[PDB]
Amino acid sequence: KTKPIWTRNPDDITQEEYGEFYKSLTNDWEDHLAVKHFSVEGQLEFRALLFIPRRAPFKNNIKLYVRRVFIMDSCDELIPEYLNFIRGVVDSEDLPLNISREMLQQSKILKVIRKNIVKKCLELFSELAEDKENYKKFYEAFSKNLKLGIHEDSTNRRRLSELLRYHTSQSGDEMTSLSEYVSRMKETQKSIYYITGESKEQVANSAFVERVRKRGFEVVYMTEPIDEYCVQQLKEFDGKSLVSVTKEGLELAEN
Repeated sequence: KTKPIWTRNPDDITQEEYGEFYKSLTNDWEDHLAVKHFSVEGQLEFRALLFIPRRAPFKNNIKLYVRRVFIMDSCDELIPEYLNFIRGVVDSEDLPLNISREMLQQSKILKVIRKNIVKKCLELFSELAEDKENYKKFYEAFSKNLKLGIHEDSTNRRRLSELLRYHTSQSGDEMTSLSEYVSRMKETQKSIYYITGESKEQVANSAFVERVRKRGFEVVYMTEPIDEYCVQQLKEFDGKSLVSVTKEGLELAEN
């Protein structure tokens, strides 16, 4: 207590102490969905305590500390926009206070901080995915954000695409991954078929889904507004092109 929670060793911090700090950090009434606490050491030293909330609030999201002194809530350079739902604190032992007339140095340090935060967020999302029930709660609130991230983050494009989940003609009430779709693909199958621009009612009423389903191809059901934007940026998954079932120039032959 005398020492700030983010400086303590994760192993002897309880979930409830995390939750309480999360609740004062963010002013909400529910504890966090999930938490990731880490340090980077060696030639640069900082600690970061990061939280995924349970809701989409639906910008001023990571508090920056230098040597345990709060500086600002609006250090933009710390995290990409698609992860603006992440709440937390970062405490850097190396940044200035700040009028040491050195600015190249800050940018570089803030770059390394940012890459680590991104790395660690994706790490958490992957571990969340090992646990279906809570991954469902995360995905339901922030799936849109992973999708915006395919545009914004070239480097992590592939991993964000693995975290995506969809209803399909095969999966029924449960969701499935693009990687799961790929394993169910026919030997000769070349493309990942989907339909966007349609609510649950409109997709199930579509003749275009039926024409493709008829031939035995799995069809991905993308029924969120952002889905057309997402597929337009992803283009492919594991070398397999994404193809709209509503395209007139569709060719379905196995021959």
